[PDB]
Amino acid sequence: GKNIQVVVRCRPFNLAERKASAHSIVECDPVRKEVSVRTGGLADKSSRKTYTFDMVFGASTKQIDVYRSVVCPILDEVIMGYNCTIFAYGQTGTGKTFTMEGERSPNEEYTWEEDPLAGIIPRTLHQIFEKLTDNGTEFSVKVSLLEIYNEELFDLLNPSSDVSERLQMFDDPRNKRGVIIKGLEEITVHNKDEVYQILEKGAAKRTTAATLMNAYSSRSHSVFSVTIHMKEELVKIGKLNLVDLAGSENNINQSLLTLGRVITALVERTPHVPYRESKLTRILQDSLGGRTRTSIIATISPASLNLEETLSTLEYAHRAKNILNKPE
Ligand SMILES: CON(C)C(=O)N1N=C(c2cc(F)ccc2F)S[C@@]1(CCCN)c1ccccc1
Ligand SMILES: Nc1ncnc2c1ncn2[C@@H]1O[C@H](COP(=O)(O)OP(=O)(O)O)[C@@H](O)[C@H]1O
Ligand SMILES: [Mg+2]
Repeated sequence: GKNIQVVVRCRPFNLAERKASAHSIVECDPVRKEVSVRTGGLADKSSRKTYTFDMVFGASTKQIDVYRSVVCPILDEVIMGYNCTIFAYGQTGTGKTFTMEGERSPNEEYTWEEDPLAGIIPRTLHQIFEKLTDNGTEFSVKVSLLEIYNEELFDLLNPSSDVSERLQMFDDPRNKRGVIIKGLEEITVHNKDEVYQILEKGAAKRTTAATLMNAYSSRSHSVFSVTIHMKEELVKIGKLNLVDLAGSENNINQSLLTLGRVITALVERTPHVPYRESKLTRILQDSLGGRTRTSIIATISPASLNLEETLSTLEYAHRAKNILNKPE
């Protein structure tokens, strides 16, 4: 009996916004875990909409704070042999990818292990090896990376040199809420020093996919899966899904569209839940009311221009707090 945990992260003003003299309409209070939105513009200076969350990160939050506070507890439950999912949800430009992946600091000032701008994926891989090596247990780590665009499936770590070769998806007859990704390459990570070269190749395939399909970065969903096998004889198996969704400001929007419908259906206790109607909600079905521990990172902008999309994100995120999973 475990509810889905949801956090909110507000980014600082960007440069376009500073030049346009944007006003803030967001107040993020981490102590009381509240986000408050100024909704009345020039007409009603006093009206607000306020939501309470499991945690709230204001503009000044460092990447390392997201990792320590959110990723470590989940990583520990993966090392204990459970299934866990984290996805970033919010409008384009609000920090979904900065949170899940991060950036490299310019001028080559840092190693990739120490860069303060790295996000969840690079820290998770480095720290899995740190925790288990010189910890006394036998383990193998494998990772995969598929992407969803226009309800087609692409393998961004595949040995094939053409990124456009499509994957295919079938119900898993071994697990009642799972899928099989026919064709998906799973690459073994032998140690921490292999982590960066694997990311490099996936980044290169992503760049080429951008030249082939319209608005690729913002209309595709990203699913980075790491699986851990541990032998202590007692052998546990953990799996962690790290998902970066497409922009929530929306043929093409089918997974995003269904995802809301699926959420509304679970929290309204409707009988039939339309998991089957999109590729995304099929992959994530054990993560939306199944037996997987799930956490949502909802990203938003402080600027007045984005009032409607900020409200839309908060309401979707707040409503998903009412969904229960039953992990292992
Ligand atoms: C240019 O060199 N490369 C390959 C990188 O810088 N990275 N590769 C990443 C990555 C790639 C994927 F295909 C899938 C998932 C991922 F997380 S993470 C990232 C940043 C990527 C841009 N957001 C990074 C690592 C370490 C410190 C700071 C940033
Ligand atoms: N939390 C943050 N702190 C500082 N800068 C951020 C933050 N989140 C996003 N940004 C900046 O905003 C830009 C867009 O963020 P990104 O993650 O690419 O958006 P999306 O939500 O579309 O993936 C990036 O260039 C990044 O530098
Ligand atoms: Mg993006």
